[PDB]
Amino acid sequence: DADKLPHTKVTLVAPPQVHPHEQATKSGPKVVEFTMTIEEKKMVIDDKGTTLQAMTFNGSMPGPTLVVHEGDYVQLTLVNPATNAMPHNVDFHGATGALGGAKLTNVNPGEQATLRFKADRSGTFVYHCAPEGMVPWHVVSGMSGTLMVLPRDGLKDPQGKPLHYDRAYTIGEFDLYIPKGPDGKYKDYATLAESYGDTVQVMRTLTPSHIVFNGKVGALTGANALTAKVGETVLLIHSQANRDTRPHLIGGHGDWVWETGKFANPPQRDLETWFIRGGSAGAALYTFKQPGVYAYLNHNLIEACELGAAGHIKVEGKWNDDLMKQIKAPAPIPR
Amino acid sequence: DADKLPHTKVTLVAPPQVHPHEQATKSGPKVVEFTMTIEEKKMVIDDKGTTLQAMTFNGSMPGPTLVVHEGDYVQLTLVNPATNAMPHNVDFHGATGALGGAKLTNVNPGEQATLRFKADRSGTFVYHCAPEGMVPWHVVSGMSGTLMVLPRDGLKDPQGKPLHYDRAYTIGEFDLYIPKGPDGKYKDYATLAESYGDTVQVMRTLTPSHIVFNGKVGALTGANALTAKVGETVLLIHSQANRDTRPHLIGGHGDWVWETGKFANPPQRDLETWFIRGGSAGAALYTFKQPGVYAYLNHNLIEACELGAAGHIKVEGKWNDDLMKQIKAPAPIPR
Amino acid sequence: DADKLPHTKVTLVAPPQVHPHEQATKSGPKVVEFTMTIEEKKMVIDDKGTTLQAMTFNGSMPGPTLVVHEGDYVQLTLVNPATNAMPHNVDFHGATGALGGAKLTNVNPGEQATLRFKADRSGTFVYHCAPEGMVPWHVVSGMSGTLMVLPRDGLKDPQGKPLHYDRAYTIGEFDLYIPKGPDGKYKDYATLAESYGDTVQVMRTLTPSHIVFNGKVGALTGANALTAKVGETVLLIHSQANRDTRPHLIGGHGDWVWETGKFANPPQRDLETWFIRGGSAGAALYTFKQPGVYAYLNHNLIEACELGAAGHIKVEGKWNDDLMKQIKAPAPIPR
Ligand SMILES: [Cu+2]
Ligand SMILES: [Cu+2]
Ligand SMILES: [Cu+2]
Ligand SMILES: [Cu+2]
Ligand SMILES: [Cu+2]
Ligand SMILES: [Cu+2]
Ligand SMILES: [Zn+2]
Ligand SMILES: [Zn+2]
Ligand SMILES: [Zn+2]
Ligand SMILES: [Zn+2]
Ligand SMILES: [Zn+2]
Ligand SMILES: [Zn+2]
Ligand SMILES: [Zn+2]
Ligand SMILES: [Zn+2]
Ligand SMILES: [Zn+2]
Ligand SMILES: [Zn+2]
Ligand SMILES: [Zn+2]
Ligand SMILES: [Zn+2]
Repeated sequence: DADKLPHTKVTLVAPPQVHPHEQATKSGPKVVEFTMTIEEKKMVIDDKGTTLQAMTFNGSMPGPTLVVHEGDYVQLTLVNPATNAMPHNVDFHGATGALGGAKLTNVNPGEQATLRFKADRSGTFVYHCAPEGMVPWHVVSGMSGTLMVLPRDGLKDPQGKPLHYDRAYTIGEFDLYIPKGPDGKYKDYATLAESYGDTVQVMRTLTPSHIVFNGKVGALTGANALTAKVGETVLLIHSQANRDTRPHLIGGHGDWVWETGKFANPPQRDLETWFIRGGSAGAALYTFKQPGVYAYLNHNLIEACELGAAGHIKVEGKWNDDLMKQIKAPAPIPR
Repeated sequence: DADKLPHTKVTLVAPPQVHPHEQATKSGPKVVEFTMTIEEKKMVIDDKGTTLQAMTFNGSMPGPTLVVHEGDYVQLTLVNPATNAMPHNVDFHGATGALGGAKLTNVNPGEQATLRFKADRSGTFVYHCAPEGMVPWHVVSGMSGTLMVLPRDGLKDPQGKPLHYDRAYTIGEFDLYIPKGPDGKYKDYATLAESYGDTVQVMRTLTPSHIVFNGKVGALTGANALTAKVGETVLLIHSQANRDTRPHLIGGHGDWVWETGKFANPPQRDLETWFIRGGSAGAALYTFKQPGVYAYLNHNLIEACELGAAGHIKVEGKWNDDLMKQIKAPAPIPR
Repeated sequence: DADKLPHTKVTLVAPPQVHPHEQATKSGPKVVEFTMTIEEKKMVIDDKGTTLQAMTFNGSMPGPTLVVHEGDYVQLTLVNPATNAMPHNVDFHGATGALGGAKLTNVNPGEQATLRFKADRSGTFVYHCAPEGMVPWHVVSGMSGTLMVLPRDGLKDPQGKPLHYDRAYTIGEFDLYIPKGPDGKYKDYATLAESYGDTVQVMRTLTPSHIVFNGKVGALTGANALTAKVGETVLLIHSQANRDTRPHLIGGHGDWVWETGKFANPPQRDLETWFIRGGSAGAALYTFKQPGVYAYLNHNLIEACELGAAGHIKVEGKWNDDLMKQIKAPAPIPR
């Protein structure tokens, strides 16, 4: 009975970071309390000034990652401020019943509600908005994120030996469907409501206009590139609430990967490219062995390089000539 | 030698049901005898009166599920009545040789034939029509179903412990390619033959017009919704003979899933969303813990909600507040 | 330290064959030396005279398969002759650092370079060209192949028992994006450079014009069909550097399959259809039990039968009536 347990309150942080948390823990079950506030807003999604009439949990695409341990209870307060135009809700794939919670969290502008569910299954799980009659529209306009339910004794390899990460990043991949006018330029809308009909027509073609990580082309590059060091193990959580994607780390590997994202299954090792099913989140570990700027991307290279699904990881430390060496630099073909 | 064994005759039932059968069995191998009759017919596939010039095994999309045990022999009589216009055949992925049987079962209108093969591999396997030169056309017009070959001692979990289901349902997902005229409305054809050329042109775009479960938008909803009870374990067999799909149960999980559909491999647990490769059938178990109406759908939500790939499961029993509770119903944001 | 070890030199062969090599080996680590030469050339890709302005390693699509053992070092000399127009490089997914080697192998026409890396992970891995700013273009015009890193003691099943193949074939699948003119016919270009802009526009639609095995429609059919005998085990290596595919052997199975292509993971058994993620190579074993001509194909049957992704395997030996028998040949439905 959950009414007996202690409560904790967690303060969420914005992607790509994930809020501090323990992996293996001595602590017993708790009710973990979270709050998120919906923000509808217009966002610029590319380097030519294209806009999206977006919908977000807590102002970001994706929404923040919530982290609990298996056996915990998640207690979410969801707030839809009066500054918004649309009703919203939440479906947690990690939850059991009532369409993931959607049936109990229908909130019109100016309202709020509070849901509890048992996080009884370990893994990374998508959450998303699911208003009746307009589910795909809210999802593809940005209303999704990840719940990570860690096993109480931390992650394990196929032989039951312990695994860990020194640092975690969360990547949400968003297939966008931005309409164009008769002139061939993307339309800019005044309100969310006025984008709907043209957007549905684009959706039905199944061809995204843009595919972005974390809300925009180049979100995870330059000053916003991800960071690590030789010797550090990173966990890359990758969510795609609507469409398949195939994550790859260029110059690296997936050392241990749960592509279906469920920690009670053995992970696979040495992956070049893994597969996130639309409607799921997965997770990969990698320990950096070389310094440099890596790219992390969807390995449909058109989706990555033309449509936007790629970021950078900047890695510090010493080059290792045993792993890789330039034996002869580019030079003329001998006469 | 198969000529020594006893024979049985099975009476098929229409999807979503599956014919009665045992899981683990004391009985030894048999020759299991089936018969199916091809019906070409025009079908209405959506709520605005769109028609498909369809082709079916036994009058349904999908065709009926055939269930045997590993080591059995499947003996199929395939009948193509003179009321049909086209030649047809059958390729069983569960079989070995002669292109799955297609080379031995070429039947013109007014003909019939009988094939035997050993069901020597456990799993769910697609069967489909495969006439030389027009294979994709017969498949996407509806000529596919599932053979389920159960291990002789029933299903097992990764540690070799027994698994079972209390009730089985079969779902065939069909990507349809219905042409449109110059006015933008879908074409209605007088005969099967006259649909061919326009349909090929749509196929080559790789963009379905509709994606449906069991032959039509909403086939598995309302009076035709699937049913279960809290405490009951259901097996969901999902076939897709031509295109990938990503099954999800909203408010539930895949407790044990063979996404590649082959029972001698360990299943994965706790899945939110699984993946059926085009050209395969997979199978998932789930034990219901909450009552309510669930949706089972392809989690490309555009394919589900716009194009038709979704059904309902109505579940009876008692709500469980430990799994999920509404702590505060939707109410105004406190002043 | 790699500078201590003996060197070997391997002579590559053209696909679908793979250069002679041992599976399990008594021999210790070596530096294995390879060389490949880039050839840009116009190729005819279908039976109506459509051309592609192609780019290749060693004149073939795919490039040749390189085979080493885990612990070896791969030493590649990459040559870009002055007869070519574009700069090129190589990214080995099997390697660690410097974007797979791409940063160290930038070679303009008339230049060459030599790279070394440790093949420290077992599996089949894609390699491809990756020039900065035009990565998808070089890949989809044909610049990819497979590195196979065999475990030092050969392949193993899930229980650690030995597996082997008697013969290996390499299949590269290429999604092509050939532009059309206002008349609806495919464009024929005079140079590689002049194809670029129109090709990018087609790429962005995500809809290939053709999908071919080994550079053309029907490459692996007729005189070029693959061959085997009843009793022989074949390994089918399948690479797709940009787009997903779903290999199937019609009339056969995947007996043992590493669909993610990494040999330190247990393989799955009895597959009808497996899944190669874009950006990866996978590998399947099958032991032939029936003679005949088999088709090996991408089981999106539109992609196979309309767009070109299918080949043939011609198999010699004796029919087995226990596996499959025609009980009654096609005959009139009894009066
Ligand atoms: Cu919403
Ligand atoms: Cu969902
Ligand atoms: Cu047919
Ligand atoms: Cu098939
Ligand atoms: Cu190149
Ligand atoms: Cu790559
Ligand atoms: Zn309490
Ligand atoms: Zn560490
Ligand atoms: Zn890129
Ligand atoms: Zn970049
Ligand atoms: Zn008999
Ligand atoms: Zn039961
Ligand atoms: Zn829906
Ligand atoms: Zn519904
Ligand atoms: Zn040396
Ligand atoms: Zn052998
Ligand atoms: Zn074909
Ligand atoms: Zn053929």
